[PDB]
Amino acid sequence: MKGIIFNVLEDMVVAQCGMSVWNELLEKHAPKDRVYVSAKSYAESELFSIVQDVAQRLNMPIQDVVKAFGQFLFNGLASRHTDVVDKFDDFTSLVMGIHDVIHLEVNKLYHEPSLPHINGQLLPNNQIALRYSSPRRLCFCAEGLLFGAAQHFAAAIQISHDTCMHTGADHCMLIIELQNDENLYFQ
Ligand code: HEM
Ligand code: NA
Ligand SMILES: [Zn+2]
Repeated sequence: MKGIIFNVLEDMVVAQCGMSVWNELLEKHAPKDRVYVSAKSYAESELFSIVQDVAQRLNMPIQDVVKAFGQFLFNGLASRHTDVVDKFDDFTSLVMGIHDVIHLEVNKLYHEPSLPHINGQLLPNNQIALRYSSPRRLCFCAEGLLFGAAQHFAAAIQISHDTCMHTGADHCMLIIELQNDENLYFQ
C-alpha cells in the first residue's frame, strides 16, 4: 500500500476528527516515528487497522467508511496526479481508462504498486459494467472513487453492486448508471 494512500487518509482524518486523533491512530497502528513517503510501499494492514479504528470511533459500518474515503481519495489522487486525470474530458472516458491508462501510468510513476484488476464495458442507456478483482477486496473503495470521479466531472451516478467478492464471488460487478453530466440533456 503506497504512502500516498496514507497521506490522503491523513488529510481526511485530520479534517474530520483532528490532528490529535490522527496521531493517536498512527501511534497505535504504526511503528514508532512512522512517516508515509508518498511513493514508498507500506503494509496494507496498517491502513486497514487505522480505517477500522476510525469506523469504530464513528460507529459507522466499515464499508461505508471505506466508501467515503474512496470518494475523498479521488480528489486527493487527482490533485497529486493532475496530468493523469486531465487525460480525460468526461466521466465515462475516465472509467473506461482506469485500467489501461490510469493504473498503467501508476506502474510507471510508482515502483511495483499493488493495484486491482479492472475492466469496463460500455452498456446501453449510458451505463457501464465495471468488473473489479483484487486480493485486497477494496470494491467499496472503488465505489467511492467512482462517486469521486463523477463529482470531479460535475456528473451524477448510481452504482449497483450485486456481485461481490464479499458475498463469495471471485470478482465484483459494479453497474454504473450515468444519470447526468455536461453532455447529457434530456437523455
Ligand atoms: C474511478 C477511478 C479509480 C478507481 C475505481 C480506482 C481503483 C483503485 C482501487 C480500488 C485501489 C485499491 C487497491 C486495490 O483495490 O487492490 C487503487 C489503488 C491505487 N490507485 Fe486507483 N482508482 C481510480 C483512480 C485513480 C487515479 C486517478 C490514480 C492516480 C492518478 C490512481 C492511482 C492509484 C494508486 C497510486 C493506488 C495504490 C497502489 C498501491 O498502494 O500500491 N487511481 N485504485
Ligand atoms: Na446535463
Ligand atoms: Zn464488491
